[PDB]
Amino acid sequence: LSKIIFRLLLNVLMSIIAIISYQWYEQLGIHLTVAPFSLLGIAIAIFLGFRNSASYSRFVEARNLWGTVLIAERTLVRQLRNILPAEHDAHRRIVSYLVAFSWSLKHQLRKTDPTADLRRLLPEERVTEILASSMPTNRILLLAGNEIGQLREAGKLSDITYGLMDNKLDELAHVLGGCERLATTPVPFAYTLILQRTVYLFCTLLPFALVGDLHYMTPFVSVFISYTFLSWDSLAEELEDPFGTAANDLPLNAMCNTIERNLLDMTGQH
Amino acid sequence: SKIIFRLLLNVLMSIIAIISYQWYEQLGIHLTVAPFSLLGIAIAIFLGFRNSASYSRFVEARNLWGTVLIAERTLVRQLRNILPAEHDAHRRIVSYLVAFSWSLKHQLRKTDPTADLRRLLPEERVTEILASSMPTNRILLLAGNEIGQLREAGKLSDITYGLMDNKLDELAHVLGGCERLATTPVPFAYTLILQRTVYLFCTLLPFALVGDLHYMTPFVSVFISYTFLSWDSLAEELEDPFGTAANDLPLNAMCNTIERNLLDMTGQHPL
Amino acid sequence: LSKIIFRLLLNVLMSIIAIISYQWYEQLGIHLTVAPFSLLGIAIAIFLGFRNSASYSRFVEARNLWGTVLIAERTLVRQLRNILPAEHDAHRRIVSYLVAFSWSLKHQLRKTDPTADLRRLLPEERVTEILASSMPTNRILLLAGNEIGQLREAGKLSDITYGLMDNKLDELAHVLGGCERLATTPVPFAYTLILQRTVYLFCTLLPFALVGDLHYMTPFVSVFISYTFLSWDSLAEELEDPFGTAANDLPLNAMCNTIERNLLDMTGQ
Amino acid sequence: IIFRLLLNVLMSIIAIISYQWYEQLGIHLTVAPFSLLGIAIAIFLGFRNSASYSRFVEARNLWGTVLIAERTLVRQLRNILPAEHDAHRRIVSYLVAFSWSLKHQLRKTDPTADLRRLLPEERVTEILASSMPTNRILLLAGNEIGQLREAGKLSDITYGLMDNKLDELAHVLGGCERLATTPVPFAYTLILQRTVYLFCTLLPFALVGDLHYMTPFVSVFISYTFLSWDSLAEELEDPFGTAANDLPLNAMCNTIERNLLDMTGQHPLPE
Amino acid sequence: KIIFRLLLNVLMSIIAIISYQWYEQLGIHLTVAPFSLLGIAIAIFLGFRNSASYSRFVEARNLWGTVLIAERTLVRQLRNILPAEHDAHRRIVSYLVAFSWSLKHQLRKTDPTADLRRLLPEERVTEILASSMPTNRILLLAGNEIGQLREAGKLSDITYGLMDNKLDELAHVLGGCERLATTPVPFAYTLILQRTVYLFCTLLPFALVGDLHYMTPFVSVFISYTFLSWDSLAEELEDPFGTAANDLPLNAMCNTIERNLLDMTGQHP
Ligand SMILES: [Cl-]
Ligand SMILES: [Cl-]
Ligand SMILES: [Cl-]
Ligand SMILES: [Cl-]
Ligand SMILES: [Cl-]
Ligand SMILES: [Cl-]
Ligand SMILES: [Cl-]
Ligand SMILES: [Cl-]
Ligand SMILES: [Cl-]
Ligand SMILES: [Cl-]
Ligand SMILES: [Cl-]
Ligand SMILES: [Cl-]
Ligand code: NA
Ligand SMILES: [Zn+2]
Ligand SMILES: [Zn+2]
Ligand SMILES: [Zn+2]
Ligand SMILES: [Zn+2]
Ligand SMILES: [Zn+2]
Ligand SMILES: [Zn+2]
Ligand SMILES: [Zn+2]
Ligand SMILES: [Zn+2]
Ligand SMILES: [Zn+2]
Ligand SMILES: [Zn+2]
Ligand SMILES: [Zn+2]
Ligand SMILES: [Zn+2]
Ligand SMILES: [Zn+2]
Ligand SMILES: [Zn+2]
Ligand SMILES: [Zn+2]
Ligand SMILES: [Zn+2]
Ligand SMILES: [Zn+2]
Repeated sequence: LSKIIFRLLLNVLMSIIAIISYQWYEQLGIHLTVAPFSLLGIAIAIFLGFRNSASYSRFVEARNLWGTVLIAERTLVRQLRNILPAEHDAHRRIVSYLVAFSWSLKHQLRKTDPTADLRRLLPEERVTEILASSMPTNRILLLAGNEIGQLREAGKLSDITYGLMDNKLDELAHVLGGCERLATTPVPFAYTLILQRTVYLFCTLLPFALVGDLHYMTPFVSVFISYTFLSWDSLAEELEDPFGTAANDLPLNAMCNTIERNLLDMTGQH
Repeated sequence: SKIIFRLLLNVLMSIIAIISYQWYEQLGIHLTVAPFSLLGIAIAIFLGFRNSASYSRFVEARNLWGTVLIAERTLVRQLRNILPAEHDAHRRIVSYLVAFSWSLKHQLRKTDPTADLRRLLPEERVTEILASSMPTNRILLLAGNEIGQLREAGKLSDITYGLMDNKLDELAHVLGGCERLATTPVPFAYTLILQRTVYLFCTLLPFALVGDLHYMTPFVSVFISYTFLSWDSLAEELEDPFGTAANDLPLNAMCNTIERNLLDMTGQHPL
Repeated sequence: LSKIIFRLLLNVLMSIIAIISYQWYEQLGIHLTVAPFSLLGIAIAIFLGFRNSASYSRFVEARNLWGTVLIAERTLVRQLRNILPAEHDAHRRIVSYLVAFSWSLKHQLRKTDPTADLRRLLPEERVTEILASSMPTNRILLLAGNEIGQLREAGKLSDITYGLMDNKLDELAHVLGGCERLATTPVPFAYTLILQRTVYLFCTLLPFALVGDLHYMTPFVSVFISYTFLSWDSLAEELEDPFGTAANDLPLNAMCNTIERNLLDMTGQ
Repeated sequence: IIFRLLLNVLMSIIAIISYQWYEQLGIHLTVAPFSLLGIAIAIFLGFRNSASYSRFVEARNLWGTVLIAERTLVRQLRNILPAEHDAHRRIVSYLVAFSWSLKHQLRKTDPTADLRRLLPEERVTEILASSMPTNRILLLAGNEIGQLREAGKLSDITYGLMDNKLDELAHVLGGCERLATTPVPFAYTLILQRTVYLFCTLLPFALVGDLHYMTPFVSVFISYTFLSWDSLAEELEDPFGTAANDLPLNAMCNTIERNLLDMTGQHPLPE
Repeated sequence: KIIFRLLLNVLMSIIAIISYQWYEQLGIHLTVAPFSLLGIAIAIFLGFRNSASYSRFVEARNLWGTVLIAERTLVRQLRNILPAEHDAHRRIVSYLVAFSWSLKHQLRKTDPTADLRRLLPEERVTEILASSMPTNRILLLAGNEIGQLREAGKLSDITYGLMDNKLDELAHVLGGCERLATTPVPFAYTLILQRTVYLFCTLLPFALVGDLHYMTPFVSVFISYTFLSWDSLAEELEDPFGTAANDLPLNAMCNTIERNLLDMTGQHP
C-alpha cells in the first residue's frame, strides 16, 4: 500500500494551509517551536528502530525456516541414496512426500487448496488420508515417517540408520511449528497501533511547527522529514507478512519449485 | 487504559501551566525546553532498551510454547512410526502429553489443574500428579514410564527408546524455561523507578513547554505523554507473557491447539 | 547513607553552590550554556543504554545456567527411573551427587564453605575426596559419572543408555564452565571505571550549566536528571554480579532448594 | 563517495554565494529541523548497520563451519579407517571441490578450473550438468562414505558420525544460498541511501545561516560521517555480492585445502 | 595514549581561546547546534560499534570456556569408560594440554615449541610443528589414541563416538577462534571511525568557544574524554587475543586448564 505518495501529497497540502494560516497565529496565541517536535521526533525514531528490528527478525526467521526445508529434504534424499542406493521405489515415494510437504506448507500459510498439487504428487488414497486430517501438512510427515518405518521393519534400515533419517523429519517438524507460530503470532498489534498514530499525527502537526522557522521552505522540508519517518515505518509493513503474495513477501511458489527441482535432480537413478 | 486517566490528568496540568506562565517571573521560576529535551531523550533511550528486553521475554516464551507442540507432535509420530500397532500406548502417552500442556498453563497462571486433569487421565493418576508439588514434572515422569515399559517389554530397542527419550528432554527444557520466565521477573527496580520517572517527566513537561507553545501546550504535551506512556505500559505488559493482559500469550488457545492436534481424528492414523 | 540519596543530596548542594555563585560568573569569566551538556548527556545516555543492555544479558545468562541445572538433573533422575526402575540403590547415590553438585556450585560462586551442605548429603569417604580437590564441583561430576560407569560395567546400562545419561553430565559440565566463566570474567572494569566517573562528573557540573537558564529552578530539574542517570547506572551494577548476596541478585539458596526438593519428589522422599 | 564529498563542497559554495538572494525572498533554513532529520537518519543508519553487520557475521560463521566440518570429517576418516588412503584421497577431493564450488557459486564465477584440477572428468561433467553443483558434490562425498559402509569398513554408528559432518555442510550450503539470493530489505536500501544523499546536499543550505564561510568544512565532515556509515552497511549487507572483498573467501578455501593436504600427509614434500 | 589526546585537546582549547579574537576578523562563525548533530550521530555509531566489539570479546571468552569444559568431560569419559587404561589417560591428557597451549600460541602468533617439548615426545613435536595448523594435528593425534582403543576392541563404536564428539567440540573452538582472530572487519573502517572521533574532538572547542569562552577547555576535555574512553575500549575488546589491559589472560586460562586435567588424572603440580 503506497499511501506514502498519498501522505507525501497530503503533507504538501498541510504545509500550504500552514503557510497561509500563519497570520491568525498570535491573534489566537498558538505557537509551535521546533524543539518539542525534536524531542517527540527523536523518541518516535527510537521506538520505530526497536520495532522495525522485531519486524525484520520475524521476516528473517520465516526465510530461515523455509531454508531448512530445502536443507533437510536435500539431506534426507542424500542419506537415502547413500544408505539404500538400490531402493529407487522408496526413493520416489519418500521424495513425493517431501515435495508434497513443501507445497502443502505453502498452501497452509497462504490458506489455499493443496488438492491439485497433492494429486500431482501422490496416489488418491494418500491424498484422502492427508486432506481428512485437521492438520494435513503434519500428516504428510506421518506418511513419510511410515515409509522410513517400513524400510526399518523390513530390515533394510537398522535402528541407527532409521534414526539418522528420523532426525530429518524432526527438523521438518520444527519448520512446520515455526511457520505456524509465525503465522498466528504477529509482532504485537499494540506496537503497530501506537506507532501508526504517533507517526501520522507527527507528520501532520509538523509543517505547523516548522512554518515559524522556514516561512516558504516549509513544504520542501516537512515533506523530506515526513518521507523519512514514513519510509522507515513502511519498511515494517513490507516485512510483516512473510508468507503473503505481495511483491515484497516471500516468493514461496518459486521456493517450492526450487525444492522440487532439487529433489528431482538428486534422483532419476542418478 | 489506565493511560486515558493519566492522559487527561496531563491535560489538567497543561492548563495550569498556561495560566501560570505570566506569574513565572513573579515567583522566580524560569523553565526552558532544552533540559527537558535532555531528560526526555534519556528516558526514550531507556524505554527503548527496556521495551526490547520485555519483547525478548515475550518471544522466548512464545517459542518455548511452540516447542511443546513440535516435540509432542514428533513423539506421537515416532510412536506411530515405530510401534504402529500399539494403540493402547499411543492413547496413554497422548493423554499425558495433553495433560502436560494444560498442567503447564495452570502452573503459570497459578490456577487449579484438577478439572483439566480429570478430563484426560484416570483418577489414580490425577492423585499421583496432584500429590506432587511439581505436577508438570510428574506428568513428564509418568510419560517416561510409558516408553520405559515399552522398552522393558522389548518393544523398543535402546536406539528407538532414545529417539523418544530425546523428545521428553525437549519438554523438560520447556518446563524449565517457563519456570525461569515465571518465578524470575525482570527486577522490580526496572519497572518501579522507570514508571515514577516517566510520569514525573510527563507532568512537569508542560511547565517547561508553555514559554514556547503558549496555548498549544496541552496538545503537544499529551501527544508526548501518550508516546512515553504507551511504550512504558506495553513493556510492562510483555514482561509477563503468561499474564492475562491483552498483549500476553493466548495460553488457552495454544493448549486447545495442542489437544486438537494429538487427538485429531479419535487418534486414528494410517498404517 | 544509602549512596544514591547521598549523591542526590550532594547534588542539591552542588545546585545551591551554583545559584549563590552565579553572580561571580561574569566576573571570573565562566560562561556555561546548556547545549554542550545536552550533547554530553545524550552521549552518556546512549553509552549507559548499551552498557545496561550488556549487564542485563549477563544476568539473564546466569539465570539460564541455573535453569539448566534443574532441567538436566530432573531428566537424569527421570532416565534413571525409566531405564533402571529397580535400582534404587543407584538412584539414591546418583541423586545425592546431583544435589551436592548444585550446593557445591552455589558455594563456589558465593566463595563460601560447602562442608555442611556436602556432609549433609554424602559419606565422609567422599566428602574429603571432594574437598581435597581445588575443583570440588568438577569432582562431584566425575563421581556421578563413576556411578553411571559402574552401572554400565555391571551390564545394567548398555553403551546406548549410558550414552543418554552421559549427555546430561555434559550439560552440567557446561553449566559449571559457564558459571565459572561468569564469576571470574567481569564485564570489563573499564565499563564501570569510565561510566561511574563520567556520570558523577556530569551530574555535578550540570547545575552550573542549568543555572544560566533555570535560576532558582536549577535544583529541582538537576536532581531529576541526576536521579534518572544514577538510577540507570546503579541498575547496571546490581545486574552485573548475579551471583552476589544482595536481594536483587539470584536467590541461589532457593534455587538449590527447589532442585533438591525436585529430585527428592522424583524418588519418593 | 569522494564524488559526493566534492559535490558537497560545490553545494556549499553555491549555498554561500546564493544565501543572499533566497533568504530575502522569504525562504529560510534553520538548523534545528535538519538536526532532527539527521539524528533520525543516524538512528535508522544505526539499526540498519546492525542488521547488515549480523549478515556479515553469519557469512563468516557459515564459512567457519566449512573449515571445521571438513577438518573433523578427515580426522574421523583417519582415526576410524587409518589404512584406507585411497578413500581419504577421494573424500578430500570432494571436500576441497565443495569449498571452491561454493565460493564460485556465491561469487557467480566459473568453477570449471577448480573442478578439473581436483576431480576425474566423469565427475566434473556430472557436477557441471546439475543445476545444483555444490549439492551434487556433497552427494558424491556421501557415496564415498556410503560405499565404505556397504563394504563393511564402516559400521552404521561410525557411518553416522561422518554423516553428521555432511549435514553440517548442507546447513552451510543453504545458509549461504539464502545470504546470496537476498537481501531481506527489498531494496529499501536504495531509499535510505538517497535519503542520506539528499540530506547531505540540502545540509550546507541549512548550515550556511550559522556558519557562513565555515560551511563547506563542517558540511563535508558531517556528510563524510553519514556517507561512510551508509557505505559500511552496504558492504556488510552483501557478503557475496559482485563488489565484495574476495580476499577472505579465497583465504578460507586455500586454508582448508592446505589443512586437508596436511592431514593426509600429502605435505610436506617426501625427502 | 588517551592522556596524550586529552593533553593535545587541552592545548587546542587554548588555541581556540587565544584566537577567538581573530574570529570576527577572519570571518569564521562556529555554532554548537551543528556540532551537536555530528556529535550525536557519532555517539550512536560508537554505541552500536562498541556493542559489536563486546560481542566478539564475549564470544572469544566463551570459546575458551569450552576448551576447559570439553577437555574436562573427555577426561571424565575416559576415566568412567576405561578406568584401567591409565596409559591412554596420560597420553590423551598430554594432547589436550598441548592443544590449549598450542591454541594460545596460534592466537598470539608465538612459537609453540617450548610448551610442546615440555609435554610430548620429540617425534610428536616434529609432526605437530610440520603442520600448517599445529592445533589441528594435535586433535588428530588425540583422535588416534581413542581410535586405537577402538581398534583394540577396548572401545565400542558407541563409546568411541561419545569421545569423538568432544574432539568435534574442540574443532569448533579452534574454528571459532580462528574466525575471531582473522576477522578484522575491513581494516579501513575502524581507522576511519577513529579519525572521525579524533577530528570531531579537535574541532569541538573551536565551535564551543563562542558560547563557553574560558570554560571551553573544561567542557571540551570532559566531552573528548567520554568519546575517546568509549572508542578505545571498543578497540581493546575488538582484539581479545591481544596483550592489552582488558584482553583475555590466556596464559592464566591455559594454567587453569592444565591444572584441571592434572587434578583429574591423579597428578600433582
Ligand atoms: Cl530414484
Ligand atoms: Cl536415486
Ligand atoms: Cl523434535
Ligand atoms: Cl536435558
Ligand atoms: Cl530411590
Ligand atoms: Cl525411585
Ligand atoms: Cl564438525
Ligand atoms: Cl591419504
Ligand atoms: Cl540436515
Ligand atoms: Cl592418512
Ligand atoms: Cl562437553
Ligand atoms: Cl586418570
Ligand atoms: Na556424552
Ligand atoms: Zn539438518
Ligand atoms: Zn533412486
Ligand atoms: Zn503480504
Ligand atoms: Zn525437536
Ligand atoms: Zn495408534
Ligand atoms: Zn502564552
Ligand atoms: Zn537437556
Ligand atoms: Zn529409586
Ligand atoms: Zn543395597
Ligand atoms: Zn570449612
Ligand atoms: Zn561439528
Ligand atoms: Zn590417508
Ligand atoms: Zn553568521
Ligand atoms: Zn601444507
Ligand atoms: Zn560575523
Ligand atoms: Zn560439551
Ligand atoms: Zn587414569
